[PDB]
Amino acid sequence: KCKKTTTCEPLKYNICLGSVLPYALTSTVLAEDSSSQDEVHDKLSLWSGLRNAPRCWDAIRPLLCAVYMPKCEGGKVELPSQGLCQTTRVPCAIVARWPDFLKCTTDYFPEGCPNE
Ligand SMILES: [Zn+2]
Ligand SMILES: [Zn+2]
Ligand SMILES: [Zn+2]
Ligand SMILES: [Zn+2]
Ligand SMILES: [Zn+2]
Repeated sequence: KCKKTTTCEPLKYNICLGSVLPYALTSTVLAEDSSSQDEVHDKLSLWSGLRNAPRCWDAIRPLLCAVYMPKCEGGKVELPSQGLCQTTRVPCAIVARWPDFLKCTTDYFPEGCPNE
């Protein structure tokens, strides 16, 4: 439930929203609005407008990176965790009120995952 089968490809960039990613491979399969790593990069640029809400921005960065530039290894991608979603909901409550995020749905944000 914590991983999804997919084809891994090398990361286009080793930076996500100002963080250095320690892993080398990714997939776009979790980013339902994106059909390539090129599109992912453009969507993340749009998300960066949220930098003007600094408390929400700090919380949401690892969630956006876990969705848009997730770690892929062995033909599997890791999903963003329920715990990460629930924490992000509070500082980003006012902002955006992505219904899956607001509800922290358990198919998209599974419980009991190693990277929580
Ligand atoms: Zn490219
Ligand atoms: Zn921080
Ligand atoms: Zn949990
Ligand atoms: Zn859903
Ligand atoms: Zn729990």
